[PDB]
Amino acid sequence: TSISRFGVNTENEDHLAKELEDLNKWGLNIFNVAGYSHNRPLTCIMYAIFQERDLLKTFRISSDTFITYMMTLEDHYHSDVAYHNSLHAADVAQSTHVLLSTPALDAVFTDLEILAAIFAAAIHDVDHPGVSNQFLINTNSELALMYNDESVLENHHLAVGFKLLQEEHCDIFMNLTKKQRQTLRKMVIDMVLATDMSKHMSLLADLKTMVETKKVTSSGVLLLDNYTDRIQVLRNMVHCADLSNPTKSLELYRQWTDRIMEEFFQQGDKERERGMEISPMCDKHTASVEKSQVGFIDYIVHPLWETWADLVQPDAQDILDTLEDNRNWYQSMIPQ
Ligand SMILES: CN(C)C(=O)c1cccc(S(=O)(=O)N2CCC[C@H]2C(=O)O[C@@H](Cc2c(Cl)c[n+](O)cc2Cl)c2ccc(OC(F)F)c(OCC3CC3)c2)c1
Ligand SMILES: [Mg+2]
Ligand SMILES: [Zn+2]
Repeated sequence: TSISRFGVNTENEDHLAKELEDLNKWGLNIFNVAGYSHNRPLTCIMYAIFQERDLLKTFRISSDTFITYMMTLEDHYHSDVAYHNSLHAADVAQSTHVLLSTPALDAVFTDLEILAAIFAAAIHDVDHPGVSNQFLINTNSELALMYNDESVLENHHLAVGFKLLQEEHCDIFMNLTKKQRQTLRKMVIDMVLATDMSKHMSLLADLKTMVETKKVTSSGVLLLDNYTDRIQVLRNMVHCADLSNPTKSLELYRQWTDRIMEEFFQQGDKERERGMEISPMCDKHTASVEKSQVGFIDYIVHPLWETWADLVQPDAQDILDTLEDNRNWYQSMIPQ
């Protein structure tokens, strides 16, 4: 009955259960969850999140339909891609789960909005080929042609996550009302489209203008009046979870950095063999891993998370302290 307890099959139930004590914490170790779940971290963590939040009961999803859909989704993440594989998706889903329960956001979101955000996080990189939108554009990929060069992969992650609902015994949304399905689909599209880094500067600028005029209860909880403000917060939340690696404990962050660099270098080798110019950050002969992380934190991660932390103050205090310390550590590790 480990299938009834967990998403999944494992003989080391005690160890998996110990890791999952941290389900609601930023300090969860998703590498260990993967080790104790026969490398099904996405199925295992999603089943745990849905049990924890009572989402199967709320939306009348049988455990069989949910497990079937998650196993199929996880199968459609490529295990030969070094970073954008189901461990990443599992991490983003679990990080989203933690951020939804930030105290400044208590009682703000409906159950449909919670369901939408965790599902968007789970599907947001499905069927990633391990090369960038600009690679696909530069090689005249059918995917780039079909979406007119715009949010190429992100459009494709949506198309695959939604198509898999149509597989036998996979429709996790079968018992939502018609209107609830229409609203969830729109929300999920908005959140997955907001993971395209080409949109980051405009997302952040909007988020800042939102912090400027936020309303807060005594208790310090945010009042988010309308739909438009709620989906703005949710698009940024999923984006923050996608950009969360450098805010994790250093031992986790180092493992994420090893993986994104291996995936970049494998792209650069494909470029080189094709007689193409090698994309920035993808030439293993010239990369400076530690310099590059400091830049990434200074120009992208830290401005995003300081703004997020302003919105949910003081909830993200420890996240910012960890981020700053990891920045200093990587800078200190620049060779010479
Ligand atoms: C193959 N190429 C090189 C590309 O695709 C690429 C080329 C030009 C621009 C961009 S970019 O997306 O505008 N952009 C700018 C900064 C780095 C990167 C970024 O945010 O990347 C995320 C992952 C990511 C990607 Cl790839 C694509 N989208 O859409 C969204 C995301 Cl969320 C990430 C995560 C973790 C990282 O490290 C650690 F924390 F593990 C990490 O470190 C990167 C190394 C260089 C320091 C990077 C990507
Ligand atoms: Mg992506
Ligand atoms: Zn991602």
